[PDB]
Amino acid sequence: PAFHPGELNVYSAPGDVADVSRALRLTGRRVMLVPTMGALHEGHLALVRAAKRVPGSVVVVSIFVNPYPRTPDDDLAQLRAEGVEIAFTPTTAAMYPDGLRTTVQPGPLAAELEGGPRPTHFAGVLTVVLKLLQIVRPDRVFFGEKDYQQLVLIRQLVADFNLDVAVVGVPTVREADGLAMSSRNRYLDPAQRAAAVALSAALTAAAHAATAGAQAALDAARAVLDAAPGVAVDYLELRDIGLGPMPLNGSGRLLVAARLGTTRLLDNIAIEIGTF
Amino acid sequence: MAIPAFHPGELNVYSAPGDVADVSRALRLTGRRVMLVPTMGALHEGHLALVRAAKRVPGSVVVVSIFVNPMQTPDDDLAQLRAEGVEIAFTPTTAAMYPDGLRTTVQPGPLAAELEGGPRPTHFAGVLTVVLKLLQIVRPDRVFFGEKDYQQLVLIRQLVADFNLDVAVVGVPTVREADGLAMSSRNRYLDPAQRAAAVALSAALTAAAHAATAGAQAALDAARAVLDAAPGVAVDYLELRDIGLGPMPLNGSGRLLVAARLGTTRLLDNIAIEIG
Ligand SMILES: COc1ccc2c(c1)cc(C(=O)NS(=O)(=O)c1ccc(C(F)(F)F)cc1)n2CC(=O)O
Ligand SMILES: COc1ccc2c(c1)cc(C(=O)NS(=O)(=O)c1ccc(C(F)(F)F)cc1)n2CC(=O)O
Ligand SMILES: COc1ccc2c(c1)cc(C(=O)NS(=O)(=O)c1ccc(C(F)(F)F)cc1)n2CC(=O)O
Repeated sequence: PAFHPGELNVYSAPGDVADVSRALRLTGRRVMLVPTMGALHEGHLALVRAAKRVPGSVVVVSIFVNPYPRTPDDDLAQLRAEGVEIAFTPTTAAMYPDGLRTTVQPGPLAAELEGGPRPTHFAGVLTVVLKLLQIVRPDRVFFGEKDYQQLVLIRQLVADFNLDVAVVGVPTVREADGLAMSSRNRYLDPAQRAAAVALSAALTAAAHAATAGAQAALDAARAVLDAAPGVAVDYLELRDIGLGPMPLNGSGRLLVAARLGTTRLLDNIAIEIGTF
Repeated sequence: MAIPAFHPGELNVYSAPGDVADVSRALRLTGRRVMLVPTMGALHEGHLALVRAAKRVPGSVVVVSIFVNPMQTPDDDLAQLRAEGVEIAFTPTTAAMYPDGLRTTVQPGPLAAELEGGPRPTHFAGVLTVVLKLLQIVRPDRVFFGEKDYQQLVLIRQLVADFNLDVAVVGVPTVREADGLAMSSRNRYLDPAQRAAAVALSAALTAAAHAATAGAQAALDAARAVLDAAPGVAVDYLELRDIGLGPMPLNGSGRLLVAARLGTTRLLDNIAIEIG
């Protein structure tokens, strides 16, 4: 396959990107992977920028939706402007020629929180991520921290399968009021958008409240969520940073998921208890 | 950062996954092609054939792993490897392989529920997980298995296809005793009557293969007849399938697989079949 350095090369076939990726690595370049479902926003640009600041790196951004917002004219233009040299955009047929066959079965974390009502959801995420990792074989792969449980499951996948890639979590880029960036924010009417600030407001309230201990942190977050119109909370949980089965100590992660109309929003934050 | 000690032309034993990973990387960067022979130790002639097939690749360095998977002849095994010119034995502990215990695993496609998956329903999940791990630690160019456990071999090829692994899977024809009995650690348990009756499995299969000019029913009936002539041979299945273990086509290449119990020992064998 042709590679044009300092231009955006778009590859469809896993074979093409795999050969280009390996050739590059051989000539000393480090391969950075940013896996996406497209519909790119500023948080993705932050993943790319962090990937680009890795010296001698070549950046690969993949755009692929398993089997939703699909806007690839926008997606590609942004990459060219950030100076990304590789977009990997495979077909479903190329990723899944045999359909669903060999799969990743996540540990029990995958049955908690987001996984509780969606029992195969993380199996599907870990299977596609493993496949992207094997196609591309990057040195480092980048994720936003907003989908924190998913990021922890990925660290599990990488440890548990001895995968030779460094996983980089990048702090969640926010709108000016604190709203975690998300593709799905577009689905909020003006009143829902106004109210949605409560998730991030609740979590920062909790993070400062936590000097007074874990119950006070939780109750602060809960009062903010309850003060907000049309916000229905699925969960609000405080956990170890690995998300269990450890009891929380002095440091943890506070996670929330809520529905505004039909739109589910997630957010999370670091929390120190007895602030520390 | 510093590569662990490796001495070309002799036997280098590592028990730490990170060490073998580092040696193997260092080796392929200097030209060598890395060949992986996974074993559970207690080496026999079947393993020495996997080994000889590996050594014959120009520029090969040979990694034999020795690992008994609880989820699935010592200084002696190592002596055998030395006498074969094997340069790397990988001998990890259970703790090294599973430092976080059992967590993320491989879930096999539906083939794992058939045939051997009938008696042992999660056996292949355990095999595919350890094989994925060994492949990721060693990162070989080629990996060598006997054709004796044929279903296991097909499932591994599904693993490799499905997860986009960049390794070649090499199946090496089954090594057999003088009378045709497929080498197996279990053979030494058979008393003389069982041992004499056991020849029926390979006898049935070769008869079928030669009968196949007369078609599929003729092949199967010949095999059955031969099995029916043996006392104490309790056949769990005798099945003709295509080379991928889906259903046998009209006419073309196939595989005939058999499994049976003699006293307390379970024996398997299989053979290439050509219809017509
Ligand atoms: C650095 O700041 C941010 C903030 C939010 C982010 C991101 C970065 C990245 C995402 C995100 O979800 N991207 S995405 O859905 O295309 C995505 C989804 C799933 C996976 C995974 F793990 F399966 F490969 C990767 C990217 N998201 C959240 C989102 O768009 O909902
Ligand atoms: C906890 O309650 C449930 C309900 C349904 C479940 C399960 C659990 C588990 C499965 C399941 O494992 N399905 S299956 O084909 O293994 C599977 C595995 C992986 C994927 C994925 F997401 F990778 F694509 C889909 C289905 N399934 C789907 C099934 O058994 O067909
Ligand atoms: C070239 O011909 C042969 C003939 C028989 C063989 C072999 C090769 C290899 C074996 C064998 O099982 N080796 S082993 O159990 O130590 C083994 C077990 C499991 C795996 C796997 F796939 F999990 F990686 C590999 C080797 N066996 C059968 C046995 O020893 O029971």
